[PDB]
Amino acid sequence: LEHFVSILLKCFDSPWTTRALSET
Amino acid sequence: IREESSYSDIPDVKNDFAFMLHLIDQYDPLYSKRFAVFLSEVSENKLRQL
Amino acid sequence: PAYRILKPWWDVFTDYISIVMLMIAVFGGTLQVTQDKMICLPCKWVTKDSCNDSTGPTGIKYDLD
Amino acid sequence: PAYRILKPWWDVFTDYISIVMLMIAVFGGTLQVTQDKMICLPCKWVTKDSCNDSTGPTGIKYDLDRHQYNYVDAVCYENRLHWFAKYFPYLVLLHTLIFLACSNFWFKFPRTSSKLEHFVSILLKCFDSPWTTRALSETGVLDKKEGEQAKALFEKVKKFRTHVEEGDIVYRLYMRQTIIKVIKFALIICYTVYYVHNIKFDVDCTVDIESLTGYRTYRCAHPLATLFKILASFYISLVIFYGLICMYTLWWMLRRSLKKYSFESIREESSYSDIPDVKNDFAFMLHLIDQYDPLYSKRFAVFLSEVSENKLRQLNLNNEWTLDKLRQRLTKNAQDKLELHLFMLSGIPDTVFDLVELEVLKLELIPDVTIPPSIAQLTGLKELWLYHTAAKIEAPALAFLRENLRALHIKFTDIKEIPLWIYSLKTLEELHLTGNLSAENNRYIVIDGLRELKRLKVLRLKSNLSKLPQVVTDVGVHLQKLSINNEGTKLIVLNSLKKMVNLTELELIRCDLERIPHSIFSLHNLQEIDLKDNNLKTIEEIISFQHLHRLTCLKLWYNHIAYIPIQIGNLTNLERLYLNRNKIEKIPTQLFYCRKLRYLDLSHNNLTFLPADIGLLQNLQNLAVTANRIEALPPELFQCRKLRALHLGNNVLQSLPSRVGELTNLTQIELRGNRLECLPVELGECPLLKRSGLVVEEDLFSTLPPEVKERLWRADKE
Amino acid sequence: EEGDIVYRLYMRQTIIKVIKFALIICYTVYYVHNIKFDVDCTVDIESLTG
Repeated sequence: LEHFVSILLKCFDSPWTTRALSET
Repeated sequence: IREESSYSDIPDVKNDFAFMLHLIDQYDPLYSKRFAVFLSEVSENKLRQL
Repeated sequence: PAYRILKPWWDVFTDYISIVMLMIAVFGGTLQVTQDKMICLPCKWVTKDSCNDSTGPTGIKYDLD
Repeated sequence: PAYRILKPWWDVFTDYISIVMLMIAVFGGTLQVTQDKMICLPCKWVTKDSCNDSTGPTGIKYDLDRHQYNYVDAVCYENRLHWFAKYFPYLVLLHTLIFLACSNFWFKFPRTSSKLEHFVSILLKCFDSPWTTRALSETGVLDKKEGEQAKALFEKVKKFRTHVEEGDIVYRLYMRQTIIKVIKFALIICYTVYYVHNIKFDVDCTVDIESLTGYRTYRCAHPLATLFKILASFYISLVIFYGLICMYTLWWMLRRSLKKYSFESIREESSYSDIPDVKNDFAFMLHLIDQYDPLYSKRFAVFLSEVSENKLRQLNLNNEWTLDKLRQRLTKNAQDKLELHLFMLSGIPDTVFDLVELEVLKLELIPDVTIPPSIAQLTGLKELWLYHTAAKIEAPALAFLRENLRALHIKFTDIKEIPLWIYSLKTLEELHLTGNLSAENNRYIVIDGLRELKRLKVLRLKSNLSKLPQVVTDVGVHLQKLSINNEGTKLIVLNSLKKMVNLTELELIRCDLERIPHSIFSLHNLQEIDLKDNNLKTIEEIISFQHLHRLTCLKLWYNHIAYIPIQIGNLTNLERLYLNRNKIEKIPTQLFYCRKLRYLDLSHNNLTFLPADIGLLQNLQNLAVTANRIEALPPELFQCRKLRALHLGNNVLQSLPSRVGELTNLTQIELRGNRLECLPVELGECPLLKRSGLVVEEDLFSTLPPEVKERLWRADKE
Repeated sequence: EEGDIVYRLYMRQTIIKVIKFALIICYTVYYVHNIKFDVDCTVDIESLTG
């Protein structure tokens, strides 16, 4: 669980995501 | 999400990693959406190109 | 801290209900401990292991310590 | 963490009042627990189930044991004493708990908690941004990092707005919460006030146990009644105060109608009008933050405006393009002029204007442009091209351009893309307009102001014009070249063209004229004429061109001309004659009185042979007769000693004469597209020819001597 | 520059403290002497004790 949530928060906090979502 | 955002090449999830996603969905779907991007191989290909 | 995300709403309600239950538990417990009384008296006339229930009035004397 | 900002003042009062209520609740509870006494005695003489109330005095003797008093105490306490006096503090405690639950529910409920924490996180990281205080301060040069921070922040705000706009869950729950608090208030006031008077110090109780004691009635006393009475009064007072606060909150919320945030005050004050109003579930938050502190609303509002975003785009654009990168992107064009071509950007980078060598600027499909003063740095600017780009400008840059510009090109859809200031210019030498110059019932209003452009030497118009404008012929005092490409729309000339005495070159292109007008003969300075696409079949009128002594170039391609009139021999000053792509059947010999001709193009006509009189062009240098069916060349062709190029490819030549050896200055020759088997060796006799210049099929080329090919190899690299 | 709220509240606060001070001094000193060790009380219950 702690490993999972660590992955999840660092994915949400990642900078590439907002670009990847903005491209649509 | 794969129909909406047009990242079709993500398989369905198997046991013990789906359940976690259901829970996070019950809390907030947004984290599921933000997490779903990395599963796609198109993401890896595009980042390689970039 | 971070495990807030895991808990769904129903787990939260269960938690607070458990707190309330524990509260009343502790209260009843200490209340029992601090006074633990029962008050008994005898019954002079008996009918089938029960009370017959049969110049001003006067108090009754049982002659007990 | 920092949810203090969310809570309004009334919420604060509710919180602390709840703490006080809980305090008195706990106190009354522990007091009840730690002593729980009532003191009973019997009553000897009874009258109507009550006491008759009828040598020193003496004490009364009841003959009871100490424990029996406790028994009767418990009995009269259980039965006849009233329940409210027993269970007051417990009830109060319960009520306080359920108040607090209603208070903190919408924080602890996750579906809304996520939206709230996400919202406040965005708000605090927006408030802490530096560009916000700059943008508000405005009412230079910036870091690459913070620019990207701001851009990412904008898009975050946008997706967040899109995400919150639909929900409308928080408002509903807060509504339900307030309503619950109010109805519960009313209920507790009701029964509390109804039952409070029942508390009493003294109580008479008749319990009906004779066997155990032998007494009927009892009189009893309850010491704590007074204290609970005052606590209850104090309690209901606090509760009243609480409920009045809640009622005020309710009235405010239902009156104000918060689903739409009006927002008008800041946009009127700070003059940022292009912000829409807000819809449900994102307006409510702003109302709350307004109740806390109006400043955060203003600090947050800036990102909603698109003007702020456009300005930020301009700033990143000025930040990004470095000078060294632009220098390598520049181009030196065909006229040895340094040019830059840009298209489809958000504006003009300010770094452009430090490229001091620039001479031509081109702007294509860029919206809302304003020319900055730094354009005064481009001391060598000569041309500006504005393709579908309206441009504002202020006086300093305007004056610089008035004094330092030679040409202006405009491509436009309609008047809105025409800068009004162009007619206040004074040094312009060329104007080029692409688009319809007219509007309904307003013909040529767009160009009425041309009269102020007193130095224009060339005007070209491609505007689908029905007539020649009066203003053109009015400006014809100094104009030297006028060119109209009408794309087959019929042009009306009507006697105005005769004023243009200074005209030296005229092109009336694709005007469906069908006959050369006679006004042209008064234009005694004409040097060149082009009559593209006028369906010309006979050109006899050229006889009166004999008075145009500098006429050197006549361009009559793609017409239906059947023959060349004989009077061409009187045009002795001709240097260029193009009659290609026509229906010409023969060549008059009189053409060869034009002994100063250099260029003659008769390709794509119906010529079978070349007359011997071609030997008379003593000044001929280049010649194309391409794509006719000429079988062989006359010998007299080689009397033209000055030939340098002969384009004869894609004909049906069967042999190439040896006398090609005599063409000393030949560097380019077409023989391709023939059914030749070999080539004549005498092609090697041409000194200035190179392998790249001998334009022929490779298999035919191979037939030449190896020595020639070696000399061609030497010739190339030398 | 426009507000002038803090001064008003601090003013009202001080005034409330002072008037409340005066009131408590008043009734406290007026009633303090009434506390005593010994008391005589006539309650009028003959029936219960005589």
